[PDB]
Amino acid sequence: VGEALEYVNIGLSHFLALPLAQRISLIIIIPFIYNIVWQLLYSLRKDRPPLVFYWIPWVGSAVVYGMKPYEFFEECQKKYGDIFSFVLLGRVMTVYLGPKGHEFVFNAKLADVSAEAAYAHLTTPVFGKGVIYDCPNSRLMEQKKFVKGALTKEAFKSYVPLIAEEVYKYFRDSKNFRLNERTTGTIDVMVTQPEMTIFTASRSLLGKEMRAKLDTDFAYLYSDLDKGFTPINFVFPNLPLEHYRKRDHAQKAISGTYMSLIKERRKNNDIQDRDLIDSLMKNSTYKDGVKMTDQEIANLLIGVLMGGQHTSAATSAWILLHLAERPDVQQELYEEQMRVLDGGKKELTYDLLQEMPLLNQTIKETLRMHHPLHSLFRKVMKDMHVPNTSYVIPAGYHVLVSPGYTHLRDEYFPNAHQFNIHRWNNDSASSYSVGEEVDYGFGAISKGVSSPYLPFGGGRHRCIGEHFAYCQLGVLMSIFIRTLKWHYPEGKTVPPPDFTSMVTLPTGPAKIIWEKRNPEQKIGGRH
Ligand SMILES: CC[C@@H]([C@H](C)O)n1ncn(-c2ccc(N3CCN(c4ccc(OC[C@@H]5CO[C@@](Cn6cncn6)(c6ccc(F)cc6F)C5)cc4)CC3)cc2)c1=O
Ligand code: HEM
Ligand SMILES: CCCCCCCCCCCCO[C@@H]1O[C@H](CO)[C@@H](O[C@H]2O[C@H](CO)[C@@H](O)[C@H](O)[C@H]2O)[C@H](O)[C@H]1O
Repeated sequence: VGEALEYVNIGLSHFLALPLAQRISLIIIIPFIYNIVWQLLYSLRKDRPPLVFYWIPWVGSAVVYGMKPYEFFEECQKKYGDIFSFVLLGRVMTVYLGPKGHEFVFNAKLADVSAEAAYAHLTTPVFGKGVIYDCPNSRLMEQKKFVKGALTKEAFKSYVPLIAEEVYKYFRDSKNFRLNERTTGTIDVMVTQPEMTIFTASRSLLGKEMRAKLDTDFAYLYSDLDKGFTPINFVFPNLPLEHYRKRDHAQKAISGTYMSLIKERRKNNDIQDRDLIDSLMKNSTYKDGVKMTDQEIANLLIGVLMGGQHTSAATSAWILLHLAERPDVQQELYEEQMRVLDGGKKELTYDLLQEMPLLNQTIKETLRMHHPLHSLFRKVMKDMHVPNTSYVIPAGYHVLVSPGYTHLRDEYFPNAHQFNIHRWNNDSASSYSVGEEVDYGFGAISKGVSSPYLPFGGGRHRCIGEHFAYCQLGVLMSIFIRTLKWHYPEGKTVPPPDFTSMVTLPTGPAKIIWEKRNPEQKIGGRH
């Protein structure tokens, strides 16, 4: 026995004396073996969801999850049911699929899970300090209340002619169109739609000055910041490379530009109700009396604009891509436009937009088939018991909810991979609570989150951009439809999504051919 412990020490001594070829080998062999041995032992636990088996330690199932997460989820669901875990670049992700998973994650108690712990490294290096996920949840709650204050029906009534003007200016001036000189052409929708999205969102949310900045070489800083918004930040939020230096420079340069305008407005008492900058200047005091700083206001503007940027641009790209092979839908949308707008002799308004159910259904169905965020995360902060099961999700795990997966299940949407706006006949609203409501600090929202359709999430982290997105996408598509027909180049079809980008944007290049419905039509104004 004691003789055995001497040979332990002797063996530790011969271990250290191995050739570095074998020391390195054992430094790879041993973690690999322990990994398999640990999973086998882990698979015995009754109080843990099944864990997806994986060969490479730390890396885990990262590759297949990034490649095709919904296909990854469907196979895991067939072997294990609706709750299962997998490891992901160092973390254990516990997936809860379906409406009860929406309920488990979106309505989790604030003490149990943390969104800022999952997201802060993704967003803080892009947006700046102090806001969104670089702050306590109750600060986020009031930030959402401040922003929502500029997102009112009356705000939407004035945004509509502004967004319309921007769309027409883009048809007139952009290289991709020039409708006054060309009656047909080919565009890449991942080129045109990010540009149309930033032009229209700038003009309406940021205001006339910040929109004017985009006609200068200042627009290059927006490109730099936009490039810093990448899921690489989940792993490498700060690397001493040039990518990160352009991003950081841009955040300072852009937030400096907003602080410049904010300070000029306050210095001149020029604070109105024009844009979200005005609104946050008048309404950014937290409930404990602390005011947001001009730096925090500008970082919140960056965040709101940048999140809205990627979700909205991806969605209008998909709308265009689904309609390019559906000339029947384009025709039906065109007729609705002629009826609602008296043949075009009525100007588009926010209220008339609400009388365009097929247009809004087309947005709604695109968001069904293309949730821009396939996976939403929380870090588990206290152990969580999974109701009706033996499972306990321990602190340090992550929970993963995926309403976009349920969007594509035939159980809840018959023929789920068919694009059919008519599945929403009589139900064209962007969403609506099926019953009771609750207020986390930014307005009463649906208490239950068991709806199989959840493009905007639910609970305390629920989107507040839904009506701005519909207003923006609504004006934009109304004008596209009334102005152009479009179709695919020959043999091309809807592309598959890129599930490794920030949003589930289409795999490019994704080109459509447009044509003027009225070749002789000319867009006025000066260029
Ligand atoms: C390593 C080998 C490699 C090979 C090649 O496979 N590989 N292997 C694996 N993968 C891989 C695997 C998975 C992924 N990602 C999964 C995670 N996704 C993701 C994206 C965004 C997320 O957003 C978090 C918040 C929520 O709200 C937002 C956004 N927002 C809401 N409304 C408007 N904006 C928000 C809110 C408020 C604001 F004010 C602002 C905001 F922005 C931000 C959360 C999750 C990205 C894709 C990527 C790659 C690989 O590439
Ligand atoms: C197609 C358009 C959009 C979709 C599908 C969408 C989706 C979502 C989802 C699913 C969440 C919840 C994330 C989570 O629970 O982890 C969210 C949150 C949020 N979104 Fe959007 N969004 C869209 C557009 C916008 C726009 C246009 C804005 C701003 C103008 C915006 C601002 C926000 C904010 C401020 C939050 C709250 C983040 C939090 O509380 O953690 N979104 N959105
Ligand atoms: C006897 C018949 C007489 C008929 C009288 C008719 C009165 C009509 C009154 C219209 C009310 C709209 O008036 C005003 O609209 C603006 C929108 O630009 C709103 O402004 C709102 O959106 C803007 C733009 O994001 C934000 O900067 C602002 O913080 C927000 O509150 C005002 O909060 C609202 O007060």
